[PDB]
This record gives sequence, structure tokens and C-alpha cells, in this order.
Amino acid sequence: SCRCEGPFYTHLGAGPNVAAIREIMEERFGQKGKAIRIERVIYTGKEGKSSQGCPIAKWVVRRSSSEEKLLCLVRERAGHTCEAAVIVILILVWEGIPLSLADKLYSELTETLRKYGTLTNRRCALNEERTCACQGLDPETCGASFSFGCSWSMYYNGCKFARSKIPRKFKLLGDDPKEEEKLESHLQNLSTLMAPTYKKLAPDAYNNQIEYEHRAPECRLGLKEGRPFSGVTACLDFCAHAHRDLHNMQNGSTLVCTLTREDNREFGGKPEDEQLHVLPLYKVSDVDEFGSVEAQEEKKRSGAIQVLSSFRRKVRMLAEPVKTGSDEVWSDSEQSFLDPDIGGVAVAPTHGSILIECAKRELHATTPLKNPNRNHPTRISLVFYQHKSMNEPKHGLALWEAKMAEK
DNA sequence: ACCACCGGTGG
DNA sequence: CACCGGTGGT
Ligand SMILES: O=C(O)CNC(=O)C(=O)O
Ligand SMILES: [Fe+2]
Ligand SMILES: [Zn+2]
Ligand SMILES: [Zn+2]
Ligand SMILES: [Zn+2]
Repeated sequence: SCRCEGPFYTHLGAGPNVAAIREIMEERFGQKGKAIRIERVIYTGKEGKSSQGCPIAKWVVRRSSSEEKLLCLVRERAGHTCEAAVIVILILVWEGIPLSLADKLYSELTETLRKYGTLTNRRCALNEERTCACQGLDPETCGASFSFGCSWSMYYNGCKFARSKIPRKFKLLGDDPKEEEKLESHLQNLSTLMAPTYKKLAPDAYNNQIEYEHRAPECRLGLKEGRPFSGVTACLDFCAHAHRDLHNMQNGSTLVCTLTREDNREFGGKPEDEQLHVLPLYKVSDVDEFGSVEAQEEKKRSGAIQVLSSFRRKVRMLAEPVKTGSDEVWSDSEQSFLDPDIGGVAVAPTHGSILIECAKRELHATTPLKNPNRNHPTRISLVFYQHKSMNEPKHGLALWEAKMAEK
């Protein structure tokens, strides 16, 4: 209840002040002090974008040291003094899965998806004018998104598998059952590993996604009781333009596991290239977690908060909209950088890291790669989610069979 | 409003 | 190659 600004929700969760969040996260993660970093971010509502307008970052929150284990972005709600005055927006576990696992997933998923992977077009693959080339213009190499598990379907108002006699949640090109089983095993195993981390760090969101686990098990991933996830998307060097995951269930979240190219697996030192995760409607604070101006200035000079970097680069523009050859034009971010209130708070997720955010409510995006290449990607993101209305047994078979019966 | 959306099956 | 039809967002 409230009687006292951006989307309001508390399932990640929330408290009367920044200090309360620290207690909450210290309790959840188990460690105290340095291990947990909290950045205050400010919702401006003014979207950061290039002149074209594709995703851009204005600030990059980077892991400060090996000591930093948990990053939490918090939004202090303008004018509130209640028990949910400050809410958690993003949680990032730098050391999310074992590094040997992360190395092995990188290789295996890249190899499997490049040869047997089947494309999944998405509106967020393109800018508003549907004329950009953020993915790269080589069909064999361009960044791409692949969708697996279950997903919601307007045609059934439920799982897309409502008619499927034994559906293939991990359909690869053509036929090969053995390749699909191998891909299934990796992502099933990873789903299984990630659930307890999700329970631990975002229990309220985890609990919501678990409610109907026993009613619709056919629409859940994972091999062990506690199955919050329904679908997985693999994004290889994919530039996701600013969007919200509107199909996701209410009061849940998305877990994003990041895998990086081999030149970007050591703490510190720059790889080139690098893909960023962006909240285009936020700016960073004047002040650090505990309210010190000097402290936040130190982070800026040390690079824990990297202040970008207005650019003027050259890029491709398609002569005709994709609509569901090209010319060079130069892209600019001068205007987003002129306005202190135009947002673009980004994080640089590491190899093996796990990012938690309410992707349904928060506008978000990933930056385009300099030279996208899905066959040897700079970044692979593994995005775990549950869509709305995935609460019926057997992929909603009964419902549709019954709805068509009355006709 | 109203355009435009992380597919599948039978034929 | 053609039916099935929910709903946020500028
Ligand atoms: O790649 C991640 O950081 C973000 N992924 C998405 O926003 C998505 O595919 O819906
Ligand atoms: Fe998304
Ligand atoms: Zn673009
Ligand atoms: Zn309040
Ligand atoms: Zn299903």
C-alpha cells in the first residue's frame, strides 16, 4: 500500500531506502560488504538512440574487481517515503555458472546453431524504419536469434504446441534427432543449474514462475523440481533494438546467461569487440550507493563507471525496408549525448555471468557489434523466460480441442 | 483505434 | 502455399 517515475514492481525486490536493499541482498547472497555493489539509477523516460535510431550506451557499469560478486541496479522512486520507495531493477551475478561449463557451451552452441540452427526473425532485430544493418548484411554470418522451448501464441492464446503430437522444443534444421537431443541436453542442464540461483537472488519472482509448475509441466524446462522457465532464446551477435518482452508473464523476470568469445574471458584488459546490455531510459546517479559524490567520481575515473563517448561512425542503410541494395550513411549519437537526461545505462556482462531483470516492464536493448559473426560470435546470450498463459497441461491440447469441438 | 508481433499443422 | 486470431504501443 502507498500514499506518497517509471514502471513499479517489487518482485526483485524493494525497500524504504538503499540501505534496506543492501541488507536484503546481503541476506540473499550470503556475503557482506564489498561483494555486493549497488548502483542508483534514475529513470528519465527519454530514450538513448543513434540518429538511425539503433541502440547506444551512454554509461557502462563494469565489474569493479574480482571482489565484486553481485551488482544491483536500484531506482529510487521520485517523492516516495514508503516501504517500497526503492526498487531493484537489475541483478547481475558476475560468477554465474562454472567457467569450464561456459567455455563448453560457447563452442557447442556456436557449432550446433551455425550448421543446424533455424532462424527466428523478430521485430526487435530492426530499427523503427526497418532499414538498418545492425546484424550485418551477410546472411551466412549475420547476428541471429534462435527460439527454443515453449512460447505463447495468439492463435491459441496459449502454447504454440496446442496441436502438436509430440512437439520438438529444440527443432534444428531438417531431421537429425541426435543433434536435437544434444542441444536439448545442454539447455535442459543449464535450465536446471540456473533455477536455484534464480530462487536465491530473486525469490518472489522465482516463486511466481513456479506456481503452476505441476499443472503445466509440458511447458516447463528443467530436470529437477523447481522449474520456473518455459522458453529459451539464444542470441548470437544479435543486436536487440530497444524493446520490452511483452509476451512474458506478469511479475516474472528474464535470466540472461552470457557467453563470450575467447579473447574476452579474462578480468580486465580490453578485447574489442564487446556487446553491452542497455537500459535506454535511465541515467546514472550523481552519487554512489551510500550517497557520496566523491565516491562516484572515483568510480568514474577508475572505470567502474565508464562515461562514454559521443561518436560519429559510418553504417549501412538498406535502400528498401525489410517489411514483414544498401548505401553508407554516417551514424551519429551527438544529440543523445547533448542531453544529460537522455538515458543509456549499460552493463557489460561477463563470460558465465547471470543477469536478472523484469524484461517485460523495462525498456532494454543490446548494442550492435562492429563486425557481427554468428559463426564465431563476440557474445552469445541465453535468455530464459516464461511466457504468459502457459499454465495448461499438455501445451493446452484440451482447450483447443474443446474450443474446436464447439463449432 | 490499429498496426504489427521470440509458428504450427494439415493439405 | 492458406486457416487459427490476443493485445500493448505510438
Ligand atoms: O542479449 C541480452 O542481453 C538481451 N536479450 C534480449 O533482450 C532478447 O533476446 O529478448
Ligand atoms: Fe528482451
Ligand atoms: Zn539497427
Ligand atoms: Zn510511496
Ligand atoms: Zn508448451
